[PDB]
Amino acid sequence: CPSQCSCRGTYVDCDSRRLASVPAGIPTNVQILNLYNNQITNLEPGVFDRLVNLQKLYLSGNQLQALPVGVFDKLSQLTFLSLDENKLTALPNGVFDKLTELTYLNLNTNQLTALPEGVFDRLVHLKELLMCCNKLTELPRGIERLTHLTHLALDQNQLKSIPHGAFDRLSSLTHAYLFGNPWDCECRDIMYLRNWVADHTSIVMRWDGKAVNDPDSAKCAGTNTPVRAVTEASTSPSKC
Ligand SMILES: CC(=O)N[C@@H]1[C@@H](O)[C@H](O[C@@H]2O[C@H](CO)[C@H](O)[C@H](O)[C@H]2O[C@@H]2O[C@@H](C)[C@@H](O)[C@@H](O)[C@@H]2O)[C@@H](CO)O[C@H]1O
Repeated sequence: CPSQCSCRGTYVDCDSRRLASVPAGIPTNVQILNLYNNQITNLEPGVFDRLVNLQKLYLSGNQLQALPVGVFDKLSQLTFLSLDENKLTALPNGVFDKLTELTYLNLNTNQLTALPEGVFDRLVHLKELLMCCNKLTELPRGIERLTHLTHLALDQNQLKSIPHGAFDRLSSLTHAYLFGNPWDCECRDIMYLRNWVADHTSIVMRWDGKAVNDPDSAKCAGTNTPVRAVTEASTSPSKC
């Protein structure tokens, strides 16, 4: 066990300990590594490579701007990965490709403007995908294939519409967060999202410290009228 952390079995608790780097003594038997709420600013190239039994990795609440290429590649058992509340400005190509068992991925509250091509394509088992509070300007391509999703968080980005049909195979969704985006309701491309929200009112959620059902929380930029109240005649294909 690392000097400044506490280990109970295969649980290594390094949370809330003002760590400026990943600590040296992490046991090879670790299954849950909790590094939440520290001041870690980078990961060294092969830091997790020996931690082959990891199931859950909490990197929430740190100061990461980037990740080393291949940093998660040896974590073949990983099911849970949180990277929320860092300041990631990009992800390396293929960063999640080896994480075949992942069911939970949290990228909330970073500085992402775009994701690598096909970044989620290998994550066939994903049930929860959270990427609120970034600077995304379009829906990451490939999300439409993630048919086992129950939770999808896209709130508080810079999204203006959703590509036609993108949510149609996501038939297991129970929680979809869409608020806080500048939806472009003047453009006729908004109509798919309008129709989809209106057809799925019970799963669209806002966040009052917790999930709250509210289909009107997806709102039009400028007017702050509900997206589902948009009429086709109020839109034009020449305003896109
Ligand atoms: C690893 C983990 O559980 N992290 C939690 C975050 O995912 C939570 O963020 C909130 O997540 C929901 C979707 O599940 C939604 O995207 C919320 O908008 C999001 O909250 C945002 O981020 C928070 C830190 C606040 O800034 C909030 O005002 C934002 O709207 C947070 C919720 O506190 O808890 C983490 O533990």
